[PDB]
Amino acid sequence: SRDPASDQMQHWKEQRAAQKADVLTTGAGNPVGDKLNVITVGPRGPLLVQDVVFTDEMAHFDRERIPERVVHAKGAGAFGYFEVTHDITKYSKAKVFEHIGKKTPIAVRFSTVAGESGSADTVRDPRGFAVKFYTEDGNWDLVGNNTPIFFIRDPILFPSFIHSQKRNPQTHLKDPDMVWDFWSLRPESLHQVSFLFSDRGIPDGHRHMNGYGSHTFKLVNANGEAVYCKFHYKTDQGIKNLSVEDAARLSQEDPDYGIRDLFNAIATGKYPSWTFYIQVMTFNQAETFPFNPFDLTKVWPHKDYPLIPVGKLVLNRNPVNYFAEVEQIAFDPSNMPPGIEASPDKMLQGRLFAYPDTHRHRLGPNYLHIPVNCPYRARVANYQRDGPMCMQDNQGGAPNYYPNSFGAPEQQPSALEHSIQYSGEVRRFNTANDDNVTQVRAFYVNVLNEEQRKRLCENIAGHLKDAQIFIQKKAVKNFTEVHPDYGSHIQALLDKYNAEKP
Amino acid sequence: SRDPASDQMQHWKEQRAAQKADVLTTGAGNPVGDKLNVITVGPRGPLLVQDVVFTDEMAHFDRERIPERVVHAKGAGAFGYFEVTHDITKYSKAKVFEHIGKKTPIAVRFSTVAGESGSADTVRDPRGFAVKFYTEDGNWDLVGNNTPIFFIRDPILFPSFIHSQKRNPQTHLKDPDMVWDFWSLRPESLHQVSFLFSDRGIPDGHRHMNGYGSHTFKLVNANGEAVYCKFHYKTDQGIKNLSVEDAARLSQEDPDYGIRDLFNAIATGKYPSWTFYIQVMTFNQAETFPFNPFDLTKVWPHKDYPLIPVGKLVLNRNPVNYFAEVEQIAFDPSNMPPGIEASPDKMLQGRLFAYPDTHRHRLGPNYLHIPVNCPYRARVANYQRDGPMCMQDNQGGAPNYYPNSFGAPEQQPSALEHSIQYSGEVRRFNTANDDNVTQVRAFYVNVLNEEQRKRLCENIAGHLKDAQIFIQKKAVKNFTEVHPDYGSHIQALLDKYNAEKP
Amino acid sequence: SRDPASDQMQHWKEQRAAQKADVLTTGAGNPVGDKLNVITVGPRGPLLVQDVVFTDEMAHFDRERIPERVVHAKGAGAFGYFEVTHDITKYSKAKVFEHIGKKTPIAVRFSTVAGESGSADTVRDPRGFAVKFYTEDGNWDLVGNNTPIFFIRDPILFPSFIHSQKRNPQTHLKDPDMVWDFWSLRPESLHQVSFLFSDRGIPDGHRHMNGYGSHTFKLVNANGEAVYCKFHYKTDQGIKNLSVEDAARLSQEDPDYGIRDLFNAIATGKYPSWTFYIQVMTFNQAETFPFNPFDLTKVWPHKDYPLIPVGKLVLNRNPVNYFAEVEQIAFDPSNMPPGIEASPDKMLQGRLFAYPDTHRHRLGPNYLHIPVNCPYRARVANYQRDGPMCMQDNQGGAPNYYPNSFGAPEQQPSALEHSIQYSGEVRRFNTANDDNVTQVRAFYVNVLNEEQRKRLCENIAGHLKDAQIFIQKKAVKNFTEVHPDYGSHIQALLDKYNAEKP
Amino acid sequence: SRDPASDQMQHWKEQRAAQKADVLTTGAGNPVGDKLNVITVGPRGPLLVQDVVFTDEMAHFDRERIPERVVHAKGAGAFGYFEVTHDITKYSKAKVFEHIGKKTPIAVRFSTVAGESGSADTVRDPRGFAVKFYTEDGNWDLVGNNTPIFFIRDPILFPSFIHSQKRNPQTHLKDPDMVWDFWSLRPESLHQVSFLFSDRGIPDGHRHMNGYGSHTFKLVNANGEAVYCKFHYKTDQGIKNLSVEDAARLSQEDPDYGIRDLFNAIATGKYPSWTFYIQVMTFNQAETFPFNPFDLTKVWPHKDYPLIPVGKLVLNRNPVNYFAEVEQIAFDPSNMPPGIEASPDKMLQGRLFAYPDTHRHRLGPNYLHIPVNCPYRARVANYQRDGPMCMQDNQGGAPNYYPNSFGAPEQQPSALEHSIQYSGEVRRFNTANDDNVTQVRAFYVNVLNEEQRKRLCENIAGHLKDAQIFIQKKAVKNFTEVHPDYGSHIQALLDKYNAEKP
Repeated sequence: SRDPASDQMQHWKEQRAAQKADVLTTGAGNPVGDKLNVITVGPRGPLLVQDVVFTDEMAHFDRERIPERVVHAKGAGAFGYFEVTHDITKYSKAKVFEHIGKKTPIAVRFSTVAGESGSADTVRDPRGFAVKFYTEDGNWDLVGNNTPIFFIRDPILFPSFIHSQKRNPQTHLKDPDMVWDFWSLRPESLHQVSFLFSDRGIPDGHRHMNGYGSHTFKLVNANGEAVYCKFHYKTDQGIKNLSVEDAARLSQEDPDYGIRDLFNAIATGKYPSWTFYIQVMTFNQAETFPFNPFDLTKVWPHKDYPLIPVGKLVLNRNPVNYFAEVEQIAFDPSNMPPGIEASPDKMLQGRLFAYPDTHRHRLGPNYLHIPVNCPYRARVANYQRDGPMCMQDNQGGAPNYYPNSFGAPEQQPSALEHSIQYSGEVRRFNTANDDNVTQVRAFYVNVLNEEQRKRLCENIAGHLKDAQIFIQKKAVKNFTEVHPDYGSHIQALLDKYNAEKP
Repeated sequence: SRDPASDQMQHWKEQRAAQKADVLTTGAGNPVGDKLNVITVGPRGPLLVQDVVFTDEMAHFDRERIPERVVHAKGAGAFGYFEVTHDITKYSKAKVFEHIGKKTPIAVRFSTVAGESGSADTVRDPRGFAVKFYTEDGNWDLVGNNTPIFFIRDPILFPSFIHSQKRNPQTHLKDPDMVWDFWSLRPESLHQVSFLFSDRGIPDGHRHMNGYGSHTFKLVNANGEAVYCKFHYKTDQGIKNLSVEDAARLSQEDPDYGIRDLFNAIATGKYPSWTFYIQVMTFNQAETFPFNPFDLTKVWPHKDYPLIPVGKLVLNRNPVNYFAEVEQIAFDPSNMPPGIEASPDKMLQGRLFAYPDTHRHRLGPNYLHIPVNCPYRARVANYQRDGPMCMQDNQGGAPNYYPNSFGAPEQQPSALEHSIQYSGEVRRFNTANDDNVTQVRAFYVNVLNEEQRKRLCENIAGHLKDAQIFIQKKAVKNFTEVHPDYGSHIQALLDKYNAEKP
Repeated sequence: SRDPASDQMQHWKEQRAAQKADVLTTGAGNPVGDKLNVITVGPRGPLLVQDVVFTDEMAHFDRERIPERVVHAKGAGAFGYFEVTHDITKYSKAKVFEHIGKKTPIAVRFSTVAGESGSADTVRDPRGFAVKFYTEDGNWDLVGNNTPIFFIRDPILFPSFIHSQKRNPQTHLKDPDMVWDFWSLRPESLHQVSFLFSDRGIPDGHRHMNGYGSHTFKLVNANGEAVYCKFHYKTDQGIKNLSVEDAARLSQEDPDYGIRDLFNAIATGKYPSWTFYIQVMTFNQAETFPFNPFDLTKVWPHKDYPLIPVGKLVLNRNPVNYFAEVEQIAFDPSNMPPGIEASPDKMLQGRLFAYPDTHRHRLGPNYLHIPVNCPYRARVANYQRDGPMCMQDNQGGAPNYYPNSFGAPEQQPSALEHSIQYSGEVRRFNTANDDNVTQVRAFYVNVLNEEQRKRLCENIAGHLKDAQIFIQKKAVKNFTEVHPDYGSHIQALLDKYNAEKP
Repeated sequence: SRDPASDQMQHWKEQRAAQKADVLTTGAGNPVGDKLNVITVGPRGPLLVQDVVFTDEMAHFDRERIPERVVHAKGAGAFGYFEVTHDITKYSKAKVFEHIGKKTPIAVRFSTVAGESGSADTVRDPRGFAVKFYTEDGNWDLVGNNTPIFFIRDPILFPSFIHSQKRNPQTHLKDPDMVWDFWSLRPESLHQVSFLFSDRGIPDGHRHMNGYGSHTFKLVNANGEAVYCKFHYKTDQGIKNLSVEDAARLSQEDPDYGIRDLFNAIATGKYPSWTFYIQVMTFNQAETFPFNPFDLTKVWPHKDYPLIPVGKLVLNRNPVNYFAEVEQIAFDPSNMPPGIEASPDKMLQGRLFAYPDTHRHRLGPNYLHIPVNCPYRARVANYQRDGPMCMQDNQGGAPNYYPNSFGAPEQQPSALEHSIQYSGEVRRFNTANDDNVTQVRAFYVNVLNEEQRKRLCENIAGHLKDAQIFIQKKAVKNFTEVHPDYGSHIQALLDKYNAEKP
């Protein structure tokens, strides 16, 4: 007996036990006499069209692949539940938080950002930590990262950021000039670049990392009072990171390290958990916060905004079929039940549009009817009809226009969004020259020790050495603005690497 | 109270009765506070992206349409059953025929051929009469027409035939030159053109027409003995046709005449039935038949090949949702359970390829999992996985390769196809100059009376008058070869029409 | 010789003249020996897979259909130019208006709203009048109707409105209960319902109708000063309408009446033109306008806001291939060059999202590279890459992220949008009970004469008679609020129809 | 200055030189004022829908990914030419071979088989070596491998073979049980497994490997005389292989090793070439060949069937855009000009269907109009019309049905396929127990030396050690049947590995 992952097929055979093999059918349920040989004109003759077993099978094989996610393509999934352990109903009327001990089923997908489907798990990247909560008020998708911040604060830069992180459009090679040209020109990236090149840039699998919603959200209570919050889901297995050397070894030996680690943990009963916290900021505190509290390059310091515990995430179930439950799962940040709403974080606003839009391409118009995406603890009743691969009854003969005089579904005024007044012109406001260094300096000085600062600078220099000198210069200038020792330590390592380079 | 079709919504409201209206949700099951107004910056300001209710709804609306069927776009559907009334188990081991009184659920779609989705029902065209039998050996699709024959005997001509019958590629107008240039150049069309322009060219709705499989199929019994057969499903409501004048009136007044007629019949308990017959021809009779018995332009005369009764088709249920059950239904002639097989009819061979192929485009790779297409009285177990809009479990963790040592599904040797030897070179054989007139003459002389011959010639002349003279000449030449009176009567009417034409 | 439309193929043959027929090829340019017969095992044997001519052809045929437009499916197209005849550069810096006599190529598609692809042209409906201007500042799509107003003033009602106008979801029949339940519940529809049921509800083909942008747009001049405008394009062939009786006759005799009329006009040199006007309203006039000037159910009266002439639209070219140039053409109201911008008309704001969204489904992600949609008088240079059916070079090896240090395309600050301040909370504002009758009364009393009022009431009663009495009552109540004689005349006709009804 | 691949962007900037940056446009060619910031309601307000720059860009980004190839996903491409150096016009009338020194442009894609898009180049796998020849008789796709043979001889096993080589359907991990269960049950795989686990299982990039057509094809000369042939394209750079240790290192250090190697070779003028040979076998030799000459698990020994030189393949051009020219390129083995035809190799027959079928899914119906796939040295003229993303003119107003009387394209009887008679029943013939060992033994004994046999057995044992013992036993049994020393050496290494395993 090996690890449970290695024994998947042996275990499947054992569960079947005395059961006779199912009859092998075509897609249309017609039994197949022989699937090992095609119909030919005698033993050395050509293949006949009336071999429909062959064509049925081959035509399906020809269509197996769907587009990979534009980002976060390489992932691992698992199922479990969220349990409420504390009352936050003062902040949010959301049914998911309704009472202590209320259990909600969840689905999680962990991912890297830039790698395609066949890429290695144990690489330096932000990790995605997406959680789908199947509530009675519909699905809530908290599409988090393993970092509280991001590289950019305006969503129109997102495609450019991802392009710079992916392959050269001509050579199809990863390109340090592209990576560092973009970051050196957009110094709002320094905070997340500091996190990325620190030890938590390569977690030891998915169980040993935190998740964050990253954005400011808005909680609304039963009295219609709103606060702003951040969501934090801190690992109960403890933070653990791979060394650059072990990460490199594993990238070759076990490209699927994270998938295997998580599958084996859950298969052997070692159910990974995370403690779910919020930070709360009142609308008055948002007016007086030293930065933009809706700026995705900024945290809320823990002294001013302590973590309020809410509940626990537990993953206790592996997917039965990876394609059905992990490849096809879709998280939309716009899937927010009543009591949880978007802040005006510009990055969150962009994500409200982009995810349903990419889901309709990647999966199809009716992707919310794929079982893993279905809000199966809610009744879907609306005026939406048809579209390709329409499953179930398409809401039967129910009236398909609103308003109507025939008793079809009705708006629920309690589900109405929280209203705010906003001051200013409708236009494009520059946020490039918001504060790019203050919190990065707090991280470098107050959070990292001396050993950690040395590895941070070694990890950066090792990547940045491959960029052109003009890019190295602009990158080091930005690091120097954080702290002279940050910049100078990087420049010192670059001088060594650029000298070795013929 | 009006006809049941007109009262669809009133009846839906009545069934709901005391029930409170369902809560109006987004696709992800999140309740909607207000679906009558969008979120704006004050009462005369611009629309906000965070109006995801608006975007969810509008994005679905934007994707409602799927491609129409390349042919037979305009249709009416209904459900019911096939009941065996006689034993043909001597001819076929097919479970659908297994014992007297065995009931199998069916789905039927009636259609015209050339009209697009918004076109009129009461036009001159062949009608499609497609029957899906949900058997325990998987689905059997008998994709029949309201005529025993077709216009062509080689499938490589099918796209050309349909192009000639549809719109001019530049003007987007129906084009008599295209229609009659093609038919006049391909005189194998005379038999089906004679049927088309006779009284049965415009049935009085779907209940008053026969269906035919048209092709020769092969029945195989439990001893592995094969015969050839034709399938005939003769209306129990009796043949009834619209006059050209009534057909024209209805095309304007009731474009959906056939849909309405069928829906109202079933809603008022007038359940239309058809008697299901076979004709049988032994392999020896196939050697000695005066024509090619696999030629789709030929019938088997009833004196030599009498109708053997088998069962009854009954339609007793309307679709609950037209899009879900009629627009999305897919019939594949290649869906044949054991005991029923393709003959070497070249046209049937082409159809073995074309239908699954168009279904994967029109509906999607996984179109067999759409509920109306699902073989729900059979267990589908095979090595096919994934593809877009993968529903159910994608066969869970079952081994996905064959052969395997882990107890996944197994071929069933009893389901093996019937073997035949064929004589000749593998090449393209010309069938253009097979007999194009003998059976057409039998129809003109022995089956039509004098009144019927007059209307046949008036219906043809009225269409053919719009073609160029050179096409009229070639068309009349072919009609003359059937019978001098056929040709001369048409030429006489054309002389009258061409004289009136300035 | 017949009409030019009827002679399309004869004319094509004549242009070819002495030229030998092209060699018939597969899709991959391989010459075809025989396309009239398939490869079989001898003359009565089965079809071979190695017949790739057959499969290449059939597989293409299987994929011919794309989804029809969700609305405005049935259309006619033509090409020509817009010519400036007056200076409006005081109002707009748009290059399309730059100097007198400046010619810009245009594409136009005329359509009905509710009919599917095979439906009749000569039916009561609004007509679409979409104009694409191929300018040097990219395409400008003015996606107009043959009416200055619409049935609704909030875009979240659009899918419901279109559902109510299309087929019952169960029966697939047009449903007067659905049509009149929706209109009777949404009396903002009265203005466009009055226009719809008047004589201009059935134009005599496309050449004899006006087009309107319908929405308020914003013009911005070279000094950055903004006004609001309406666009009007008045027929130079004069308004002409079909009688209900002639419209009904033509629906049967010539379903493609509008396509044929337009094709024949342009083929015979009778080039239809429209005079292009604007109405202008200053930002101060917008503050003091008695209604919401951004309300799509309201006109700007001509006395207060006279038509300022701008130029002339001329259609002088037929499409060479209908599918390539009319079926595949896509108009996005969001395609606005500098000098032309969206007003805060809520309906226009909805249309900014919906059209690119439906285009990516109906045509594909890269639909702007389809030749008729390509901005071929502008250089497209940006950071967009890849997507299915990527044509041209995908911008070669150009840097694919912004900002960059490598000289790839740069933002043009002169192309920056006009900034405005808006007052109020971000929320859903009810507009149902805005004024629904004032301008409708002006139309009934001041614009229609006595004969026209009689036909208006006869046309409404003839449709509304089929709705349930409770709907008839609510409909008549709303008509009565416009004018007692409007309501009473309709009720009188209904009493007659409801008495005849058993 | 670095390697040319690293300098892609610097070189692009240099070519631009004094040229001003292009203006940044939307997809519709409208200039963009600012692409660095979105439109918001004041500086901390929500995002507006009328930010169409944002939506245009984001919507395109959302749709960038197309499905990866179902197999051979990870690839490198290049362009060049084929030059004829010898006369084989006695064997083939194909224009590509017409006269000595005739140059034909080519496109090549090199690939591994099982890896997804982000996987490492330097792994043990067969390599794809696909060549597209743009001839005047249309495209010829020679879709070859770096091995003359394959693992299976019946195409209905292909999906199972690829499934066994890819990820476990539940765990999404590579599974040695799946790999070796399949191979141990299908011992026809021994020949290609022996090649795979030998030194040529990991070439040193694409320039240092041979290509083979693998299948028997049929050459037909101007007199209509047919022979059978194999195509061989032997590297002029010489065979060179990575050691397992270097391959493992490079998999981590340079996942894109093969892409980089090839791009840098061509960028520095080191244009890789291959010598193109045929082996010829007459129809009489095919009758008397000791094996099935159409069996893809068998070679034609060089002594009996010497290599006849034909020409040279040269790659002298890199792709300008990888997505446009390498990701979107499609090779169909069915794209064969006159003079080259399919043999009855069952595997080739399956490939005649599968490639156009997967291309219509992966790329779209009109994938042959993507510039890299276009037969641009041939005139495409046929009766195929429409389909999504129809580019060019869709053949204008040409008649769209065949036959016609209007001078549209005509079949070319010289392009007719070669006719053969075949003996036997139309049925499924078992080929599992064809000879599985004779040629494998010739390889083990006569072609490998002692050092090579040792590495062969070490490479197999290192993979097979991870399979269950029952699979190891069945695998070793099959190796023993090749040669007792083959089996025993593997069993010896397994005993060592299975002892180390706790």
